[PDB]
Amino acid sequence: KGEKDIPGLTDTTVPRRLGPKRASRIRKLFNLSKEDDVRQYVVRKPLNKEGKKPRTKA
RNA sequence: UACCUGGUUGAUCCUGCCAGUAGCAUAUGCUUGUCUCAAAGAUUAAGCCAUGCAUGUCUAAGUACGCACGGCCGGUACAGUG
Repeated sequence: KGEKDIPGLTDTTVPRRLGPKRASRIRKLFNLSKEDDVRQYVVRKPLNKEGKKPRTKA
């Protein structure tokens, strides 16, 4: 990147969906030791659609 | 059912072939009411091919973060069907 902002590209940011799934890749992104529960730090997709209940998928 | 019969001469006896006769298989003609099985683009061109179909596959048990549905309970790693 230079110094300006191109309006079609740079100013937005994407939610990079689908976090890590293998239990070693969780600890590489969150820096857990052995005694930390990996399932404490799992990413949950904030799922939402009209006409339906708010659901959360992991 | 281990079979013969007409044809050479004025007449005869033979050699001998032609012709008939009976199946069986391919075609074909004329005809064809019922009923049971049944072959069927081999022969000529292993010639040429429109179109469509003829090879796919998930259990409890390889991989599910598709809400595509719905379901507890909403900090519940993953309910489930898929």
